[PDB]
Amino acid sequence: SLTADQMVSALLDAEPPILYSDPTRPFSEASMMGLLTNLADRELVHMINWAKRVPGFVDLTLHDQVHLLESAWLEILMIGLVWRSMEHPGKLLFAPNLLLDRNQGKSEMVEIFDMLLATSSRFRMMNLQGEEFVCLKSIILLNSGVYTFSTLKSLEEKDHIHRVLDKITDTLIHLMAKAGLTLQQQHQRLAQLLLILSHIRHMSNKGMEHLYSMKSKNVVPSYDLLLEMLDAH
Amino acid sequence: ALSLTADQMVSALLDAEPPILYSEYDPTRPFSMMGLLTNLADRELVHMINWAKRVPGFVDLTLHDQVHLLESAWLEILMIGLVWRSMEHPGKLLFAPNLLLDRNQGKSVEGMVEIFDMLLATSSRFRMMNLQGEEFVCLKSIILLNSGVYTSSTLKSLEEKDHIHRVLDKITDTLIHLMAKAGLTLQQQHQRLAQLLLILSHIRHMSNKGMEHLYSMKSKNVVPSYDLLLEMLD
Ligand SMILES: CC/C(=C(\c1ccc(O)cc1)c1ccc(OCCN(C)C)cc1)c1ccccc1
Ligand SMILES: CC/C(=C(\c1ccc(O)cc1)c1ccc(OCCN(C)C)cc1)c1ccccc1
Repeated sequence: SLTADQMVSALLDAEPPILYSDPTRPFSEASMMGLLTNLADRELVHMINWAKRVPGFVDLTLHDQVHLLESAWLEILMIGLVWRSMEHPGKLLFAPNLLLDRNQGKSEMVEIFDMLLATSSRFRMMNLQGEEFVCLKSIILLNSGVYTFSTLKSLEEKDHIHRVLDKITDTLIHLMAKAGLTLQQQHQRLAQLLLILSHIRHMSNKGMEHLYSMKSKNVVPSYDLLLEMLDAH
Repeated sequence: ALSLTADQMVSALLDAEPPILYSEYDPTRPFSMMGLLTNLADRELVHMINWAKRVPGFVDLTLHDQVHLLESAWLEILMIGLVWRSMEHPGKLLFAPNLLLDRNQGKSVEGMVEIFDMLLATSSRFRMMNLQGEEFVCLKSIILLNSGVYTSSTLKSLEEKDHIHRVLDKITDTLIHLMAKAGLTLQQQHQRLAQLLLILSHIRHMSNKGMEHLYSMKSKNVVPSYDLLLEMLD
């Protein structure tokens, strides 16, 4: 129902803050997973607030909202990381007080590290804009779990998600058209942006693989935990 | 290769299409699932290599970069093919014309039922979208070129990446042309382009789940090595 410009402003308004990591005591590479886990768990609370502010998301059932977040949360964390690392070549800006390069990633993730750095590089080359970024993040939330939900309710939920996804596509095209791009450039850029999302899913899968391999009780946010965070009064 | 028309690009991809293979099993014999699928895939991979070489722009790359792209994309390519020929068979996966299974038949293998349902959902989405053959071959070409392009600073590799992105742009223009030829409005054009490309994210996910299982098997030959792929390409 909203216009493209109304859509962008809504997404920009809903943006989560950049959080910080740790005492200015000596640094050690052993505590790296500790720092990143603490940060992530903290961001995830804010991500829930952001999601409820993505247009169309709260129109879904509580169950489907959880399913979408369950599928997308690490992808969302990762595109956020890649975004704030964009203007810091060769480094990943996990937090403003936690900026690491390749060699420091070797602490058992250097594979994922290199993949994130390459995505940052790609964003840099494409001159990715903030307005485009918030659209892509919204798309990840809506798309990542939409294929893994019969009932009439489900069919209506799926149709709604696809209609919102169509709206974000229109918004992306409008941003490019505002920027002065030709129709050919618009289509080509849209495609370039969406193809990156495949790589972000890949990195998320690799990351989730490690998280499950840790064999710890809450390393992956449970359905029940996500439900409680979403199901607010 | 970067000078073809949209129609020339399409006819090139359609002519390059690999054949549908059959499962190897005695049909007179009683009703091994992983054994059947592994044999099918291995035979399919040989034809996939011939196909890759006829994708415009691919052979312009170094043999090293060709192997890397195929390394990243081969199971994705097998899966989108599986989804495509399963499209007109709701609730079933058509692994081969003599091997059509439903939901409960994937339970024979650990974790397969998860993948099974994800594949069925993709075929359903394809059917809903009324995906066209010409669109399909474009999507499969995109998978080949895009999946490995993010995994360099050497002048040559900068040239290689540049080339891959120019080819991907050409396929994008081709997709748009197909849709414009079918009378879609500009809005419906870019909306459909987005819908199709977003499905490729789910296909990556399914490949990753599948790769996790193949690796979980402690077999030396199950995952095709760089050398094996280089032998086949070169
Ligand atoms: C790439 C960094 C990422 C972490 C991360 C990414 C982005 C960001 O903004 C913050 C952190 C990461 C690490 C741990 C983690 O699991 C903790 C989750 N809770 C839910 C138990 C999540 C992300 C990571 C994921 C898997 C393995 C190693 C590292
Ligand atoms: C989803 C079916 C797929 C098989 C398949 C995919 C596409 C196709 O057209 C036909 C069958 C499959 C299974 C194993 C496999 O690896 C074999 C090892 N070779 C590659 C050395 C490839 C495909 C599969 C992948 C992982 C585990 C179980 C099944």
